[PDB]
Amino acid sequence: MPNFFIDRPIFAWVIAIIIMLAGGLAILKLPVAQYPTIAPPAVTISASYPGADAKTVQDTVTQVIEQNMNGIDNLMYMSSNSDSTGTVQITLTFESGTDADIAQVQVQNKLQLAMPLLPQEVQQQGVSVEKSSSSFLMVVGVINTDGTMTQEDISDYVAANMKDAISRTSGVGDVQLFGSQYAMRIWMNPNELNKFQLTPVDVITAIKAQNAQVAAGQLGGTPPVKGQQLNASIIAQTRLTSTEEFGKILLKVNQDGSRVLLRDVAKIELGGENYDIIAEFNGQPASGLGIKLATGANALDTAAAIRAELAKMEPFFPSGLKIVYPYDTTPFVKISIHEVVKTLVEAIILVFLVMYLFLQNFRATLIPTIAVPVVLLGTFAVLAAFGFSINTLTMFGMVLAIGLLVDDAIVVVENVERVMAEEGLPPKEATRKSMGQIQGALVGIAMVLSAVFVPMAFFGGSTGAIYRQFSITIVSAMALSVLVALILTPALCATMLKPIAKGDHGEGKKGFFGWFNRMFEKSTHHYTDSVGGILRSTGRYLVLYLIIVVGMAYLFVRLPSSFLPDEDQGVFMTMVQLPAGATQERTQKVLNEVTHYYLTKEKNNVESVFAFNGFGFAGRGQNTGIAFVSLKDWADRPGEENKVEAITMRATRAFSQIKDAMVFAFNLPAIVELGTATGFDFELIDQAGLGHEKLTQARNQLLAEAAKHPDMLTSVRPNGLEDTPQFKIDIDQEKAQALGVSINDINTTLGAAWGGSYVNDFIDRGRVKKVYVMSEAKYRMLPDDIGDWYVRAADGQMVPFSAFSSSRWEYGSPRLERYNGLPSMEILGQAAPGKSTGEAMELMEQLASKLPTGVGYDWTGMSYQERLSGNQAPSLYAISLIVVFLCLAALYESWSIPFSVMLVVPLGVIGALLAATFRGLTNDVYFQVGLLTTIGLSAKNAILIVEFAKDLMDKEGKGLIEATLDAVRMRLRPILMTSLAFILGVMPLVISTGAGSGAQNAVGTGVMGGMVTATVLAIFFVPVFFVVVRRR
Amino acid sequence: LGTATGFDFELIDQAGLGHEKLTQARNQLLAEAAKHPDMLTSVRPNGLEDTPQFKIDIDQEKAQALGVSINDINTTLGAAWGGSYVNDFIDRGRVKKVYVMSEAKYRMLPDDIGDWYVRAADGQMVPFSAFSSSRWEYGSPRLE
Amino acid sequence: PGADAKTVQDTVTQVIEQNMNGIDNLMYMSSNSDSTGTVQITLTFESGTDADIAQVQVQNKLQLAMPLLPQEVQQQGVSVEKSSSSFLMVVGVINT
Amino acid sequence: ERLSGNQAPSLYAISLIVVFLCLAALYESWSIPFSVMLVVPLGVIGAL
Repeated sequence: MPNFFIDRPIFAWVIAIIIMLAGGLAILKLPVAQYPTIAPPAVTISASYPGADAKTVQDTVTQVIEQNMNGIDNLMYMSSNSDSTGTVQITLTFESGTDADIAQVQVQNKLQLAMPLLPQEVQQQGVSVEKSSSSFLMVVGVINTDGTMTQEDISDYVAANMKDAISRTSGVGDVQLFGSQYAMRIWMNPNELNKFQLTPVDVITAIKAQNAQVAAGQLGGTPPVKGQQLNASIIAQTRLTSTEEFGKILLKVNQDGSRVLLRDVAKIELGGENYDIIAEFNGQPASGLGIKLATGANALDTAAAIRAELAKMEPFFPSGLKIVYPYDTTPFVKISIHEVVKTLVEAIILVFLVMYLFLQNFRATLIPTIAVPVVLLGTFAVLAAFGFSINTLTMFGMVLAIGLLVDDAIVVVENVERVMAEEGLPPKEATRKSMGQIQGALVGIAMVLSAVFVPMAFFGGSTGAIYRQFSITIVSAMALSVLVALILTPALCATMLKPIAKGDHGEGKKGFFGWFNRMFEKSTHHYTDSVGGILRSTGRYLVLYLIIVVGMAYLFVRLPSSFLPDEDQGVFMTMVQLPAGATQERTQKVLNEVTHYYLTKEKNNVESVFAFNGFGFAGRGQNTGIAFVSLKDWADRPGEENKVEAITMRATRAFSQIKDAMVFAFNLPAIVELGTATGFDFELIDQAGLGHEKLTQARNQLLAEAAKHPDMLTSVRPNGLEDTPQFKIDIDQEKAQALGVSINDINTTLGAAWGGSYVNDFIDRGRVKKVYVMSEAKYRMLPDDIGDWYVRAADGQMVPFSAFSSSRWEYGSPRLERYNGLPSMEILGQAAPGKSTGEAMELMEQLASKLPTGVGYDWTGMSYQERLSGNQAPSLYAISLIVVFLCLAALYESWSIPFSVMLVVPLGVIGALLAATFRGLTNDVYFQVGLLTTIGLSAKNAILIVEFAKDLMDKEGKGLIEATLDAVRMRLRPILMTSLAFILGVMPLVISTGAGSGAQNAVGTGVMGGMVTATVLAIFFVPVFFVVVRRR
Repeated sequence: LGTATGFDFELIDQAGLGHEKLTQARNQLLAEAAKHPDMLTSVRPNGLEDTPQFKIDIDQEKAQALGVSINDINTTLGAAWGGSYVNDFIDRGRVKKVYVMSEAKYRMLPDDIGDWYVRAADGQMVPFSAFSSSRWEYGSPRLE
Repeated sequence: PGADAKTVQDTVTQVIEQNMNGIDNLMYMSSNSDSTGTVQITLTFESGTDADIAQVQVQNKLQLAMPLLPQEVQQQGVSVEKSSSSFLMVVGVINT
Repeated sequence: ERLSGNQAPSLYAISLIVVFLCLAALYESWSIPFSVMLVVPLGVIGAL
């Protein structure tokens, strides 16, 4: 093939232009995103029961739904929680690669077999079923700068004049609002209600009667009498539309003839669906949205498009309204885009300076300046053909292939330039001999480099998806690289290079260009003499190779293995956890303090604080909170003390003075949609009918026995909440019957007043919203306000709860959890420093086996991936060893000559571990994938050294040490040009600081140090291996 | 696809403006478009125009005073003049619906409302005139 | 049965519409509420969208409102068909 | 149409460029293609 295109230089230019057309076409239209879909796909059912205790939500919604979640494909596990805000969240998680669409449908179908069995109050609130494994594209906030709009008002406006437009933008798939649209709110007053002998039942009945949309038919409708001229609709009651209309609802006519109006017993006012979340932005009332990225959509397109949408609307907002953007991925996506290209461009210049230093002409330097572009651009068309996206993982999978894409251009031009200066052939025929010496080896270089990266695309779980991103990007660029080294680069070597005379080693040049050729010719002389002097006692230099193998193995087992490094993303979280019982008002104080501190002590780094008094991550509740700190650009936050980690430490430390509470800051894990990070994830399970209490006691035993082994387990803790005092009102059924009081009237008097009640709908500026009845806070705050409420008996008398009820305080759960349909408590922790997570697990399991009879366990989340993915690495890379072995035996037609190539692996890796352990890095995914590219070039250099030394024996009749010392001479200059352009091209990634430094340093330090050793040592060890093997 | 040629415009109430106002605003555009016949021909709406409607308003205070249920009133009216599906029956061994409606004779003119009575709690028959009142108004036969 | 255009919109259409979000490849949604008591809501999608997957997602979101629709409407059947096809033939039936 | 008006000048532009590269591929020349590429109007004019 190379010869076909040497003589057709335009046909090969046509093909390389089309690879660039198909690959440039592939960049414009392909989805950009920070990552792809790594998390196993989950479906969440969510349901609300206004006014319900955690037990009620579980015993009338959760369990019902759960008991119907079977007969579903690829279901890994199901966890659910039932809190005391009346909310139920059931997450069903599935096998990796399950169809997110098919899973949602099957769930929905089984859910809907229980909908008829759910309470009506729950049905009316909406039992939603979304796809939960995605994560936030951006976050809009909305403030009013005149300060004339409750969060209620702003939320309504956002609900009525923003939310849909954004959710109809091209590429959006989910939008969540930080509030509700307005709700007509009747705030009952019990003093009045008793005055006129009325309960909240009368109110609710009036509202449903006087706020109604009645269908009344038509005058002159089908079927018609003959001779009819009029056809008109009959119109009757229409839903009320104003607080004024609502207040004018007639509840009762007095005996004298006076009217009892709704406004006579309650306070009508537009308000919210619920008041559980106060969301302040820099301590101002706010609303906003939590947008999400659609499956396979261009983050850049969508994100920009919204910003232009909001922009389109800003003229028309009410006075004061201001849109804010306290989070966006778009900057960090443009950053990573900018960072990878500004590393591939400096790699074309660093190969320009490297090529020009040895080959000393600009004609040769234009072939790798042209060759890498093609393989880069055209890998995108091969990734598009396989449905991959432009993501940090695929983008850094292309800077990690530089060593292999650049060697594929150096080995073609250097061998052409070498055959011309040693034999004296013209450019057109020296390329034919140069490319005959590396035709079958390059096809063998690719079949081997397949069997190295491809077994990693078969890894399982979330990890196996991360690996499937590099594995296909690299293999794609490399299969396109080896094809570019057989179509375009020999056509280029044959028409752009000028002749060199036989023997001219540039030793007759003056200036700086004379000195280097005379110092390198002797440097070639001194090296080939070393290899000789090394050959003398190869039995000595095989004993030193075993020190590299125990030094690596010793280094492999002491280097800690992480997942993916934490970046500074301009944003981070602080959690506020007041204790059990703490009113919203208290939690606000602490929250206002968190915002204050961030707006003074860190004014230079802090851009904004989005304070959410209502929900944390332990749960929702009046005692929890989350503050969202958005930092200024990384440009205005220079240094270490002005980057997230530093700021969080300062924070955690500064807040420890807070006495009546728990305030912690921390940083967002890299993959937000997985959290993971490290540690383990334990579930304690009531596998008999034991009970909440007993499961708690049993959870206690484990928590105490775990705190007595701090050597292995640190931070062993629960994730759920602790029992809280509750007020129980017990109805004496016999006393109620005796007085003529309905249990249903009693029950709704109580829950309507203290819990709230959705009654029906109304029209508010021509949109349908809900109407709710609740007591005005005055009479629903203390256990003694129950004496203010009365319930009307059949004889028509008003009766106080004290006449049929009694009360007492008790304890109960504010958050009942269930794991795979059984009661559970989820325990979180981490391995004490030094030990591995896996052995920490075995301790937990041992500890748990001791816990009382009935109490099972299991592992979820992370701990379920690893327990399902630990045996993969030794058996998949075993297959890798075997297939590359069969690829090398295929290239050298020998079951033994492969081994000489197969013995180069440690030489790079040892240096990679070294460079890693020195700097303070970890065995993370960027390390392991950088190892497979470091091994890929150190063995491709061994393939061309063993091919050049076995070709000298096979078709020229040279001896053993002759062919070895002759081949290592030919293959010296290319190994040096490659590894110099690759250590210097990777250098700015090793000294990389600021935005994106986790991913740059994790590839940089592992590739720079593993390339120092895969070139300095290999050159001395790959001739030894070829001799010890060829002689054995 | 229909398509053929021309254009397809949607005028949208992007505040809580109202049916009427959106209509007026639609009118302005339709008139200003008929003053440029050089560019735009046949500029027109696709929906329908407001039609007179008969509104029966129930005096809740008068109904309560007489002991007449709003639900009884409401279904007396809609069952009679609108129709009502009640339940199913078997017709030659297949299940079909059962509907109740007034015979056209008494559901054709606004004056046939005086023929309909609603029974109060005391057990008396009460005409709509004793708790209702009516008037003609305009409304949309097709809200888009 | 028996409803004025306003009633059909304020008790059926808007309810259903307010639940038609979180759906893939949705181009636009138009709907009409007439005085025959009928409601038609057309959701149109990107070209090449899966006619099966689109129907399912709609149905799923529709059904989160079914509990909030009037009983008179539920009993009549809230159907969800694929509307972009066209007539193969038309049979008529007379008695001579 | 508001979502499909820019397509024709840029898609047939790609068409010009790829056939140009196909003709340069057949005659091994970056200039001999143009002699083939200049026949388009001769038919089209008659079609109009």
